[PDB]
Amino acid sequence: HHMIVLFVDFDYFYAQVEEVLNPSLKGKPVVVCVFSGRFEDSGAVATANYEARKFGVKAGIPIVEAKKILPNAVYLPMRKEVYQQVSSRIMNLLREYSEKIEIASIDEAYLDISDKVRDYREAYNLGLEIKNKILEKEKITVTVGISKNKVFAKIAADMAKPNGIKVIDDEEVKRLIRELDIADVPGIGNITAEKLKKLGINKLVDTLSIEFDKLKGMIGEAKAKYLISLARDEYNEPIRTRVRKSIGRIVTMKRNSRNLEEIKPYLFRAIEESYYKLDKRIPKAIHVVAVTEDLDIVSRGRTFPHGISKETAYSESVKLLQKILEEDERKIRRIGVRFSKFI
DNA sequence: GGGGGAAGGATTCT
DNA sequence: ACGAATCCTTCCCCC
Ligand SMILES: Nc1nc2c(ncn2[C@H]2C[C@H](O)[C@@H](COP(=O)(O)OP(=O)(O)OP(=O)(O)O)O2)c(=O)[nH]1
Ligand SMILES: [Ca+2]
Ligand SMILES: [Ca+2]
Ligand SMILES: [Ca+2]
Ligand SMILES: [Ca+2]
Repeated sequence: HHMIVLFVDFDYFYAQVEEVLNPSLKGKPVVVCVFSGRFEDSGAVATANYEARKFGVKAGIPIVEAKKILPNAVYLPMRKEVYQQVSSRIMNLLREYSEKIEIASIDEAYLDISDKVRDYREAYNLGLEIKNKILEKEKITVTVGISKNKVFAKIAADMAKPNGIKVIDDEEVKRLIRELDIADVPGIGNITAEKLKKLGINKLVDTLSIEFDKLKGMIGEAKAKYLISLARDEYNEPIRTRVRKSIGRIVTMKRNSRNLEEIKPYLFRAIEESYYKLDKRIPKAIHVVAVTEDLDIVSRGRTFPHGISKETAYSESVKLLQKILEEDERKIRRIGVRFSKFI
């Protein structure tokens, strides 16, 4: 009659993996950190388990502030490659439940189980079978969301987290479209949430009382059509494979700088790691990205009529870096590169 | 008018 | 006080 989407989101992923790899951590507050090297505990928290998030320690806060709060918790350096491989294996399993699987991030995917189930009961049961299987195979708990479309599947999981499973039937979808704060709609951050308030829109439904063109004028057409769809209970994007369209590395310097020679080593380090990661991929475009001292972001790039060799990336990146320092007077704090337009 | 594409910045999100 | 997709606006070349 319509689509049946099942969304899967692993719980406090990075930290749970640290637990799996060292179960003696369970029960204790675990904090996976991103150490910037600027000083002792400079950096931010990538994520934390619930035992630590109930005290305010979470993704985003400085490491120093988290220690102010939980001086005795366990602080571990982020090990991105490890969580990715654990993630891949879990994605492979889900893959065994549908052909139409959309891997949205390192720890979440949507499955189109439209022709694997009939009605939500079976759907609900396919959920447990999945949770139970990932738990057994990898000992990772995950939350499951099930609804008529990706957006509501996602919302379903946010509401059941953690270690939960939830269904939002078409009847209930019609309540959310009236009761759900527009801000909690995926893809609607602070900037959009506030533009929406100023226009009197606090709930999805409200997007129906406003003139379309005004919406578009205030938050863009893409975002306007998006909200109106969900609002008209007509949203139906299909689950679909998504391949990486960009690869890059950005690093924080020990000190902010404008001296080309102090910045080069970091930039070159970024290019190295990036190329290593490109694997058998050849980019036609390169961008140099810089985070200025006032945590602002400037970038300069160029697209070549052919692929980019490492030597070409080294040379071109230095020129783009020079463009930045020239057109922007602020000191540079973070420097990096991003490659795209793969051949 | 429109199409096509490329830069650079804005937003979001995990 | 730390990697990546989508979208918006402007600028440009041109039939
Ligand atoms: N470096 C960095 N990584 C993040 C950040 N937020 C999330 N991540 C990465 C590592 C986290 O383990 C993974 C988390 O995905 P989610 O934020 O959706 O949930 P998490 O797994 O954090 O726990 P949860 O979904 O809230 O139960 O994504 C962030 O702000 N900075
Ligand atoms: Ca998660
Ligand atoms: Ca997630
Ligand atoms: Ca939000
Ligand atoms: Ca998130």
